[PDB]
Amino acid sequence: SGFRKMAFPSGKVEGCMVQVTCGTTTLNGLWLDDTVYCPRHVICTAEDMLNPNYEDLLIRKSNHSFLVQAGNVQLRVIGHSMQNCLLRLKVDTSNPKTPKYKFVRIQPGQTFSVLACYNGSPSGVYQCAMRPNHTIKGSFLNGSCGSVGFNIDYDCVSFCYMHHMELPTGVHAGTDLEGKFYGPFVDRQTAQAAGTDTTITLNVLAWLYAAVINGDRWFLNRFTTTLNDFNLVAMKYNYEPLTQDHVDILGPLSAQTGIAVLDMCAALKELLQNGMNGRTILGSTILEDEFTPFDVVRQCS
Amino acid sequence: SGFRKMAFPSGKVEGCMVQVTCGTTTLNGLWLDDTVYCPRHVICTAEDMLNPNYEDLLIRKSNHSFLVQAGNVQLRVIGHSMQNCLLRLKVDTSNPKTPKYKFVRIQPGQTFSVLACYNGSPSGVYQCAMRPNHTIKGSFLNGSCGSVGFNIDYDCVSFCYMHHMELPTGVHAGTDLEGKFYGPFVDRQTAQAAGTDTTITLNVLAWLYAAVINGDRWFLNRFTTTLNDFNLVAMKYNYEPLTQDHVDILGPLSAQTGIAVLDMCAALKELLQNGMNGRTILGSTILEDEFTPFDVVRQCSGVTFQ
Repeated sequence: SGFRKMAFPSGKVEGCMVQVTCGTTTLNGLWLDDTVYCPRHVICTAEDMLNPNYEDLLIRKSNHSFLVQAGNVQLRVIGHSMQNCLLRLKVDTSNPKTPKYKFVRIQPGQTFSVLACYNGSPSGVYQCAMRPNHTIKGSFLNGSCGSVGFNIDYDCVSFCYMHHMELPTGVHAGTDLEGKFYGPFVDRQTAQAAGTDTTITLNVLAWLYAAVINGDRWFLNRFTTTLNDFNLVAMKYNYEPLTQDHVDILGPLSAQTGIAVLDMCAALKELLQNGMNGRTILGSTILEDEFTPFDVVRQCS
Repeated sequence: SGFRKMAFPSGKVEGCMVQVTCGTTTLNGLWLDDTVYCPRHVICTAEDMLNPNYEDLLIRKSNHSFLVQAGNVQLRVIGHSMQNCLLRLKVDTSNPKTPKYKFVRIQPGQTFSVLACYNGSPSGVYQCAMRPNHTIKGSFLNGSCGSVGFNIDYDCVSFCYMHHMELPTGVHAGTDLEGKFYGPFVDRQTAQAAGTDTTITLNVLAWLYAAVINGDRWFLNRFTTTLNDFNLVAMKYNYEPLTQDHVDILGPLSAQTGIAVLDMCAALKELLQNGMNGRTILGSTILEDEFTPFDVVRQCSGVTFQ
């Protein structure tokens, strides 16, 4: 019983974190086998970032200008190359703490854990979701760049995010582990801005099933609705439209609570139009959307 | 930027989690050097927890009856004893992943990270607080017993909680690592229930200071209050009485922001009596109470771990 914003255990990732320094700029790198991955803008100064040319900058660097450090110990860089917005550094020794891993690109609406680091040292872990506009609402002070986001399935770490930038509104932007940005952002100081965000409807519905599972059910009602009718209301409140695929995905939770998906949709429709009237659900006075259906099933069953 | 509730990196604790089994009863244990700690009620298999004389069952149990598992490896139990509500198992191997650690008993209101575990394997990590009524609002399923709560200071792991049980309201009760329960609770089948709880005033104030530190300061006003007048109001909203000791604890955040504690109390008084008017504080619609003053300093000034 109970329900918490829960992160994956971060141990397997902790053992891969390192420090990468170029002149006066230091950030975090990810050390897997004999390769260290970090954001390429490690080779920039605060002034280089106005309009950097990374090809220009990188050619003026040698293996020797990169200072990589695992805790106290320096690692010898014997190769370097760029892969999109990532720098790859080869080191002359392999990380024995390297876990079973893959690099995955996630979709908006999906969640993952972040291991915030500074100077190659793990500081904290938290769970978040990839907003529909491709930003993350993160907790990232300066020097956190290079920190990674991940999921764990069985004994395998799926890396899905590396932190690169903070945007004018205070939200965060980054890449997958191939250096490709989520969203239309770039690694330079531009007036770039995130699109208007939306509420992840599928996740809200999952969260309401979690509430019902934990005994919170005042918001339920006798009505049912059609998908079309629900979408017309949801979209008026800046909620993502719901699809049949998304209804199908809520199936197990529906079965577990014996509340039909379209009945739960009718409940949400009423909450949207009426408000909560000070009341709370699972302790919150607003509808939460950073839990996926699988997250709910995992925690509640 | 951005502000979020964060757990400590759990790696150093993951390396200490094992599986402890007696008969059909399996739960989690904490493996430090050559000792494994787990809830004593693991010997109840699948025995009614009505009125068991743990002493007796324990005197009857053999070393070979405990199945301890660390990964694919079965640890050989070579000794066993009881320490209050905990079982201590001596094994033939000192845990190679033992970090620097200490056992501490925490105060109500204090926060910690919990590594939820099942069958000895870590499944998830979250941050929570010891409620004033001596329970935690955790997230636990069956088989989570033995999961631990902890803080990390530099390179030292301070273990402060081991999970024992769930109460009728869905909240949770457990012990420190000496095996002494938080609250009046016991590890047997009884009519025990959580008492009425309160909002951790010290933490809300710390959180308001965090907001200001982060440039979120709309709720500040130009008035002040006495401690007594603050308590008269706040206690009507089910807040814990604030003491002079709490006021002093907030001192460093008061100094950093230049806002006297009683001045911040007046803003909170105004927030309680008037609501927020749909506005947010640190992106939150409710007054957060699971961040301590030290949590705020740590996250805003610094801070990493070895």
